[PDB]
Amino acid sequence: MGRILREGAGWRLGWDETAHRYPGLVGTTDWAVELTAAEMADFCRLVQQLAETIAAIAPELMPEERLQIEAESALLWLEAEGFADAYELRLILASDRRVEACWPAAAVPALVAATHTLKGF
Amino acid sequence: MGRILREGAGWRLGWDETAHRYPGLVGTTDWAVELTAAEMADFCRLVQQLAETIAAIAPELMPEERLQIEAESALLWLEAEGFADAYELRLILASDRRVEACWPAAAVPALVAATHTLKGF
Repeated sequence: MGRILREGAGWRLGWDETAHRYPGLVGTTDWAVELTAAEMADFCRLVQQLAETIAAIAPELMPEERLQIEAESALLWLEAEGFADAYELRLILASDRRVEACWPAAAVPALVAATHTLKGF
Repeated sequence: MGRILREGAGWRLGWDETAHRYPGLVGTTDWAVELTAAEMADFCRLVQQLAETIAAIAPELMPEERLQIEAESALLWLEAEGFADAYELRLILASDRRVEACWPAAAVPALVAATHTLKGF
């Protein structure tokens, strides 16, 4: 898997095999942050894990509580917050230059789908 | 100047003297990125430079062209785009983990004012 930039309404996911240290990229339309291979692997794994936990929640016309689920590794921390049919995703990187990121509910499903298009790792 | 976090509607600016490598912070309400001292010094200087160029433009009820001005150093690149009374600010860091950032026009004046409250450098 060579050099792909994916993008949509409010999100970006990129990968460059040739990059010596920072081959990954995640972002909204307006912000973006570079990631190491280890972090991009973790980003996908944990984003997909959270999405799947949430999708496994039985549906409800109007749930009483907002959901707040988190998954983390040594390299990053992720949090879903909102409702099963509309939740935000927050990211905080642990290493080197730290960055805090956030995707509105509107953008999340396309981003999650985008992470499956990195079929290596 | 010790440990200050400033924040307002759509922006954050922070400084921690005690931090060994990344004492600076700039962000919107939802995204944030850490900066080295050299980069925070550059961020302020260049943001204030752009703001002042723009404020020195004679006013017009409805200008024919959108403005696009940039200032850069070895460490970062900044760009104002829009109109003198309402312009966006974009940032791209050059070193280490690179980050692309952007502040909507609404947030810019308070952020610019915030950079003057780092009266050392």
